[PDB]
Amino acid sequence: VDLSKHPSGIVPTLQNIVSTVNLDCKLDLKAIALQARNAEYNPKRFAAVIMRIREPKTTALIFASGKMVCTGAKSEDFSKMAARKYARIVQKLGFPAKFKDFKIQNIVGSCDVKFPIRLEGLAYSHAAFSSYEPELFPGLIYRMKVPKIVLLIFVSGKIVITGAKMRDETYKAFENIYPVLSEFRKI
DNA sequence: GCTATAAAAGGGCA
DNA sequence: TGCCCTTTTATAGC
Repeated sequence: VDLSKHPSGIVPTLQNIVSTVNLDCKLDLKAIALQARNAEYNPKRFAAVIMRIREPKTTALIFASGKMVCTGAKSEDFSKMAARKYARIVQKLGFPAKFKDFKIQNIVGSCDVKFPIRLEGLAYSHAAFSSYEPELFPGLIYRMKVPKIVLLIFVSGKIVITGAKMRDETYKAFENIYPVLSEFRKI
């Protein structure tokens, strides 16, 4: 790992990317669910057609408005690439599908500092950013202000970082928290 | 399973 | 007017 960009020497692994794009045309969801083999639509439950492709492994939520949500990709590039594949399927189904305003909405990453954490102590010292009700959920919820990112910290040293729109925010949030986890290493 | 977290889309309903 | 709901993903205890 480049110790210069990642001083901790640990790089969070990207696990999930959520993006949206505007197909810029109205869609007939019922016609889409009928023609598209790997597409499901239950309006009474959710007003979108749920469609999936194997590569990049992702799930799309396609709306009558032409707007679309892409989930599951492991990278921003994989997410765009997946979103484009769905736009072409929709095009080939007979709709004038474009690719307007593609935007990465959320990036989810995770890593392991490989040492256990004293969550109770970190929670106490960082109370204005922490939420820890172990009887509820075993992880401490750390709502970082700069960058405005949320981290789920576990006793095992495993960390989830979410809410970023740029991978650098994910990286910086982790670099910020790293000395704090060290400060609260369970001995 | 399911507790929790972020985020987007849009229909239903209080 | 505005929350829930659906989907995804890591994490870990119920």
